Amino acid sequence: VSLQPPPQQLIVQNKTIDLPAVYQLNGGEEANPHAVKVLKELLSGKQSSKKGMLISIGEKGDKSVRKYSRQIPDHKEGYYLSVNEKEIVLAGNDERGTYYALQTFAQLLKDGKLPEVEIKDYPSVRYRGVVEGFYGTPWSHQARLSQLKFYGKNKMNTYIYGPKDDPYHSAPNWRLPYPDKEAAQLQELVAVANENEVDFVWAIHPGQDIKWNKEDRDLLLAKFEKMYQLGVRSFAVFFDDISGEGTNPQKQAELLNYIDEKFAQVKPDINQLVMCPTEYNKSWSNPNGNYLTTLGDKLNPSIQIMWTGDRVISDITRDGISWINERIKRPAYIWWNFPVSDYVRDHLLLGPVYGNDTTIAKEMSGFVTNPMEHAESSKIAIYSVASYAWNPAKYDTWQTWKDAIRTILPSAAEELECFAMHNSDLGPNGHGYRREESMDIQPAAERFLKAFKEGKNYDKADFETLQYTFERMKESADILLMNTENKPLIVEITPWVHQFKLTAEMGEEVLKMVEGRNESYFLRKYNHVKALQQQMFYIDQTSNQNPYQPGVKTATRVIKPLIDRTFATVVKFFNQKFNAHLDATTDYMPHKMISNIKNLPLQVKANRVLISPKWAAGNSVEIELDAIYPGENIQINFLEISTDGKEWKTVDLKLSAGLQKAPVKFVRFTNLRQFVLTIEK
Ligand SMILES: CCCCCN1[C@H](CO)[C@@H](O)[C@@H](O)[C@@H]1CC(=O)NC
Repeated sequence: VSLQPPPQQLIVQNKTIDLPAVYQLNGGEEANPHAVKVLKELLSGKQSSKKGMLISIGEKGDKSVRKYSRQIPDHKEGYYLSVNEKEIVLAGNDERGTYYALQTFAQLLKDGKLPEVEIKDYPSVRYRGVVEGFYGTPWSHQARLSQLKFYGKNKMNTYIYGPKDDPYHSAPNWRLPYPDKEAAQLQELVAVANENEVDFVWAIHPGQDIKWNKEDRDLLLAKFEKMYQLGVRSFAVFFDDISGEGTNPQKQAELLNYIDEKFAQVKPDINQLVMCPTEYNKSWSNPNGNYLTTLGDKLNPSIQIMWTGDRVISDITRDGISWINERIKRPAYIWWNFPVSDYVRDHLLLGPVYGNDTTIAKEMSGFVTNPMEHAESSKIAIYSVASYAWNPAKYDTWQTWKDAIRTILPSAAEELECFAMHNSDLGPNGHGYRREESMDIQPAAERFLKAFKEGKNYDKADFETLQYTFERMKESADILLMNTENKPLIVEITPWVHQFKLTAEMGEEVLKMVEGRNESYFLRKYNHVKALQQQMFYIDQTSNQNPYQPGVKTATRVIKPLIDRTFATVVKFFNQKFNAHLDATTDYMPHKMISNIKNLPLQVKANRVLISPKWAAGNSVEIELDAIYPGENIQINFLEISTDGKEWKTVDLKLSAGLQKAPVKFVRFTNLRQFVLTIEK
C-alpha cells in the first residue's frame, strides 16, 4: 500500500495475516472511543470473544498497552502499530495518536488481509490542516462535514474557519452572534470535527473597523464566549488585508494577550490561540516600520503568528522561514496560499503540491493550506499538504498527487489525472505565481510548433502525441461528467470539464487541418473550429459568472496556445496557397474594434465590453457591438456614442462618462490600463 501520510518508520515482512474471524479486544473501554468506533467498523462480521487473536488498543499508560510503552514514540499524536500472526497492537502516545494508528491500520487492510508490519509514527509538524480563508462563496455545510472526515483520515488536526465573505466573521457584523440556524450548523461542525480529531479554530476578522476601546474589546470577547458555548475550543484573530488603526502592532498584541489572559487561560480547555498579522508576508513587510519585531516581543509566546512566506502567494523556503522566525521569536505558523484561486477564479488549480522545503519541519509551528472555494476539488492539494506536513522528509510530490486522485475518485482516477494535469497553472496574475502544467507533452508541442511555423517537417511522433492527448482529453471529460461516485466534485468541475472537452475537439480539428490534403475538407474543419470557438465563448459567458474573473479557462499554459498558434499558422499557409482571406482569429468575439491598440483584442466580461489593457496619438479607436444596447458608462485609465455610425453624441469624462441608458452600438474616442463599455444586459 501507499500509506498516506507515510509513517516515520516502517518495517515490513513478506507475510500476510488474515483479519481474524475470531478476536479478543483488549482496551475497548479505556481507549480513545473515536479510535474504538473505527476499529469496530473494520471488524463487523468477525466474532468477539475471549478466545482467538488478541487486539491491543489504548493510550500509553492504559493497562491494555503498558506492555508496549518503550515502543510507543514520545511525541504528541505519536503511535506504535504492530501486526504479526500472534497479535495486533494499536497504541497511541495520546488519544489522537490512537485514532491515527487506526487511520494507518485501515489503509493496511486489504481483502481482509494485513501485512506483517511494525510502525513507529508521529507528525513532524505539530499543527496541520486547512484554513478556509479565501474570498468567495464559503464552503457549504455539506462540503464542511465532508472536509472534516477527510482531515481525520489524513491526520490533519486543524481546521481554521475564516471565510472572508462570512459577515459574522468579518466587519461589521463580527460583533453579532450567529443567527440560530448558522449557530446550530457550527455546533454540528464542531461536534463532527471532534469525532474526527480535528481542532475547529474559529477566526474573527475585526480589524477594518475595530476601535481600540472597551466597547469593541468586550464585544470581541462576548462573540468568542458565544462561540465557546457552541463548542469551539480554539480561536484566531486575523488582521490581514486591512488599513487604518486596526494595523497597530502594539494594540493587536495587547488585545491577543488580553484574550489570552482573560479567556484562553481562564477556560479549562482552550487549545490553539492564533493570529494573522497585517504584515503577513515578507514583501508586504515594511523595514521602515517595526511591525513584526513589536509583535515578536509583545505577543505572549504561546500565541501563534501566521505567515504566507516571501510574498502573498509563495512557497516556503529555509531562508524565508528563518527570516520571519528571527523577527517573531517563535516558529511561524504557515498559511500557504495554494490552491486558493480567489484571484484567478476562472482557473481550477488541481496540480501537485510542491515548492516547499522538506527539511524545515522544526522551523514551523503549523502548516495550513488556504484552498479554493471548490471544496472537493481542493482535496487533491489538501491530501498532499497532509502528507507533506506529517512527513516532509519523505514527501513525494507526484506519487502523493496520484494517491490523492485515486482516493478522491477511484472509479475514474486516470480520467481525473488527465483532467488535473492540464488544469494546474494559474495563468498571468498580479501576484506572479505560476504552476507547471501539461509537462509531459510540452516538448512535443514546442518542437511541432517551431517546425510547423518554419516550414520544416515536424516529427511524426510529436504529431501523434498531440493526437493521443486530445483523444485522451475527450474520453476523460466524458467519463468525468457522468461519474456518480463523487457527485459534489463533478458539480464543481463540470463547467471546466465542458470547456476541456471543447479544447480537445478544437485540437483534433486543427491537427486535421494540418494534415488536410484537399481544400474542401480543410474548409469543413475550419468552419468546425470556428463553431467550437463560439461554443467556448458561450461557456465562458454563461458559466462561473463571478464578479472578478468570470468564466472558464482550461489547459491554458501549453495546450490552448499550441492550438491557437497552430490554427493561425495553418490558416495563414492556406491563405497564401489558395489566395484566400480566411480569418485566423483564435477567440470568438461578436463585437468588433478598429484603430490606428489595433490588435489588442476585445473581451466580454459579464455586461462589460473592454479592450485588453502605447501612448502614441495615432489618432482614434472605435468599438462596434453586435446589436443596440442601453449604455451604463464608459471607463478609462491612462469620446462619442452612436447607434448607426452616422449620428454621434459626445460624452464628457471626469476617467468615467455616464451614458444614462442611451442606446449604444458604436463607441469612438479621439484626442491604457482600462477602456471599458458597460451596457445593460
Ligand atoms: C490584496 C489582497 C490579497 C488577498 C491575499 N490572500 C488570498 C489570495 O488568494 C485570499 O484568500 C485572502 O484571504 C488572503 C489574505 C491572506 O493571504 N492572509 C494570510
